[PDB]
Amino acid sequence: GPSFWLGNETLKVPLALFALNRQRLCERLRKNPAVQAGSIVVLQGGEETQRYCTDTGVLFRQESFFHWAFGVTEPGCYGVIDVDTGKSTLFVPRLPASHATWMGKIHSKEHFKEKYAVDDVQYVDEIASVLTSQKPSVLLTLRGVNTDSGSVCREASFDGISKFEVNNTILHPEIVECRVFKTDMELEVLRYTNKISSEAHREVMKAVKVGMKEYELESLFEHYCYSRGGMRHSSYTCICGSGENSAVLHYGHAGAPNDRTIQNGDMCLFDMGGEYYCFASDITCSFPANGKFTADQKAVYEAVLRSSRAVMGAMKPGVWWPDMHRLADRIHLEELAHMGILSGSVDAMVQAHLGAVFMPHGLGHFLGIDVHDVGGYPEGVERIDEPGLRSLRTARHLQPGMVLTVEPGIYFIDHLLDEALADPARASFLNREVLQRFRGFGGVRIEEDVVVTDSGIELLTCVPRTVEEIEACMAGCDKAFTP
Amino acid sequence: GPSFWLGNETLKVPLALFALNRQRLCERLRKNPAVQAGSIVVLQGGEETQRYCTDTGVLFRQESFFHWAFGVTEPGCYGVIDVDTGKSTLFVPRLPASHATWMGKIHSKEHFKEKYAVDDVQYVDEIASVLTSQKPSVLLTLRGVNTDSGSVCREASFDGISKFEVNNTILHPEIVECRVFKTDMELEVLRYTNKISSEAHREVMKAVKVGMKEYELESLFEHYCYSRGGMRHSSYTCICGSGENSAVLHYGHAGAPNDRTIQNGDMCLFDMGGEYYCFASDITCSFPANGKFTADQKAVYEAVLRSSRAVMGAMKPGVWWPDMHRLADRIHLEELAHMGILSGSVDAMVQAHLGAVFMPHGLGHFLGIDVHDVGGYPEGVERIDEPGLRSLRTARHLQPGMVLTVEPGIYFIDHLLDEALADPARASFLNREVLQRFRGFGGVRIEEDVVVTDSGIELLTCVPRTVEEIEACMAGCDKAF
Ligand SMILES: [Mn+2]
Ligand SMILES: [Mn+2]
Ligand SMILES: [Mn+2]
Ligand SMILES: [Mn+2]
Ligand SMILES: [O-]
Ligand SMILES: [O-]
Repeated sequence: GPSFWLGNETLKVPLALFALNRQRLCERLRKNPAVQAGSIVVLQGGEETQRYCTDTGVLFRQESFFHWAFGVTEPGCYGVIDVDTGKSTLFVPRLPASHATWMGKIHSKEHFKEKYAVDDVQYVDEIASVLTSQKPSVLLTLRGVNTDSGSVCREASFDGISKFEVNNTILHPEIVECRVFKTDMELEVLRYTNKISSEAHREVMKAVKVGMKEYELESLFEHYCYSRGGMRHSSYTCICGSGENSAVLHYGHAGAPNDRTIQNGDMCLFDMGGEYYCFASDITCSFPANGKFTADQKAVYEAVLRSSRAVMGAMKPGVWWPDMHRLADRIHLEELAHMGILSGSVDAMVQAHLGAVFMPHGLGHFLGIDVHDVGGYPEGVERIDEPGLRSLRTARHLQPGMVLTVEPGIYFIDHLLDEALADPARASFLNREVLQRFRGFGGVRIEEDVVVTDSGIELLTCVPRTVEEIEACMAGCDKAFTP
Repeated sequence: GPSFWLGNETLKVPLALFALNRQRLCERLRKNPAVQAGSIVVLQGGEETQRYCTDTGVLFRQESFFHWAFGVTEPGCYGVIDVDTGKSTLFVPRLPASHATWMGKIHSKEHFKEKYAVDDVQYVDEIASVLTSQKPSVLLTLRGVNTDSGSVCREASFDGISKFEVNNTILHPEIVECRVFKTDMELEVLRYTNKISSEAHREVMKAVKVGMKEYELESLFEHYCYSRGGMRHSSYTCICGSGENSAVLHYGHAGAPNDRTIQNGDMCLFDMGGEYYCFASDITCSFPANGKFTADQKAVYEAVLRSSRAVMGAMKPGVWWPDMHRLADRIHLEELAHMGILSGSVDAMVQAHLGAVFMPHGLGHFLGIDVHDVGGYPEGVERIDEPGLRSLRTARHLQPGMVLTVEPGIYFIDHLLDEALADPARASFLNREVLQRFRGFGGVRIEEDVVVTDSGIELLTCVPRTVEEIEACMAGCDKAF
């Protein structure tokens, strides 16, 4: 069958991937006792947009549920799936013949049918007539709450939909649950996004020089990903934090736009991940700007390496994700004490939630078509109201097919350190004579993407991770070199 | 005073640029007989957005009118200007101290006052209180129709605005008219965007190899512009059309995403322009993929080079832009006749609008903070309902300080050719046996950015243009042009 492909060394993605997703969704809905015979799933794709009131077009990137089901790259479409038969119909815009003046060949409906390997293609303005003739019982539309943004998913609507019975509650938890569990075909794409983003991270580590602006490395990363990987988009805005900016967790946005000059002795924390055909990657590499870890940098870095590897070694089906977050906290506290930054009982430190001073964010999150992927908090799974844990994007138990980031870090964040020093319950654990040395250190984060297997994990990411590996990479060693 | 800068070799842009724009706006409003004493201009900045229902952030780019007036890069702001005094107040979000963890330093109001060189800074949650204390007659807000998109400008709103008298008709035509005329400080930025984008086009011409994907050159272009120019955004989505795609005017978008392999013998038409601090550039270069023009390619290319230069040379204050569009049409028809694609009287061809078969788009447009900049069709300036001319984005007469693209092209577009061949009034001019050779040729566009001066134009773009320059550039020969 047909494949999406951007040529050269880029990945061929079979359109069968999306057919399988549609099949799996139907299979799930068929098992759902509340789904009526003759129901049809109705999804509305994204539409073209412009900047504010201008005619400056914004590059169109498909809505994630619609992409998951159909893989369609064009704006202005709808898509329906008959639950009982699995039959798929794509609705595409009707462009007047005169648009050929501007657009070139206007593609036929047969073109799209062949391209996307759907059962039928119709024009969008005919959706009411086509659905009327199929005599559906119920239209199942998409409405629900994203638990990371708090936004409500956009439910499909078309002129005449009021003539139909519409249910907008059943679909969302079901299609979310399908997205949580990745197919073999989806895993091939996520291996690829990790391959290209890993290569790009290595190129960035090889190219970094003291004196460069952070954004020069953002640019280089995105150029590698697009020119060598066919990744027109990033999965999220690149975070290129140097020096103290490596302690700024959302760094790189318009208000702090990767515009610092990298200095000798800085740590760099670069969190970047290309997107291929709407599939994410999310990788963070931490390393010394000048290519040589100081003793203090080695100690902080290796503490995060220890927690990274301990969590990866413990992950398997049945593990409760919050227990992994707490494992990373404990290890960080142990290692910060072995460094002289902290003193006292680590058991007592954990009871005081001291780990959250150094890692205020969650250990990791589902990843898929969105970088913060759907389904972390389905009904009945509760957020934990404790420092650090409250920032976790899922409190689920791990199961085969889930894809997660594993991203412990340690940061030296003044207002959190100062709060701790002001708090009699935490202040005694902090040794200021050593801690003072780490004010302005920034932070270290080591972020891997992994798949939960039947018995453990598969690591998707492939970047240098030991101090020796990183120093070798920055010294321009071939990848096929083993410190 | 302070300046915007991304370090290295990037341009320092004085915040005084925006202060001058505010002054100029007030001066126009003060002359407007409908403007009441004690009016306050109220603009609302852009807000942070995410992809659909996700928490995936979209990189924030400021709304163009707000940028023009204030130069502010942060989301969630408002800005007001007292018309009678010119006093400026920026309203910034009040962030809880707890935010220092994620988005970085919680800058004070004083930090922003110094950064933007405004007269006062307040928090957004205080805007109604602050404006109430100023006892305005009326709030002047932004509402109007963009004549390229057809969209209505988003008028400012805030909690409590209903307690004020608001006028949403006066401002838009006045701030649009200010934007049409670029200040010397604005021109320095547009010289820079054209410098960097010109350099990036040159690197692309040096790098193109048969067998590459179109998007490889888009990537290189944007990488040059960001890493060397500090241009995080492009002014519009890059058009990297090769072969028959160079005849596709709307190419490079999501539905046709620069995904063709460049083949030996193809023409390339690359329309790309970096954006710096929300100021545009818009440049198109056309050239053979393999670095050597064939005779047919040379003939089509030099025809557009001739119209490009004829239009630039004729532009001066008082020239009617539609006349420049028809000048290019006439030159194209002359050259296509010399080539043998056409036969007969060029006067009769013009009368039959045959030029629009080969150039269906407008000759060029205003450029500024938006690539298709505002103010092409103010009240009293009408669109001309003829082929080609109806696509013009302005029918104004030129005046010093206007910035325009000059972008004639010749394309071989099957829909338009077939229509012409069915029409006895146009078919007689077309030599089918010669035209057949050019089916699938693609197209050529040469796009320069220029400023109207007191006596002529200033050319901002600096890329290789003659056949000799282009071939030398692509062969990897040393030096400029
Ligand atoms: Mn990340
Ligand atoms: Mn992450
Ligand atoms: Mn252009
Ligand atoms: Mn243009
Ligand atoms: O992350
Ligand atoms: O253009």
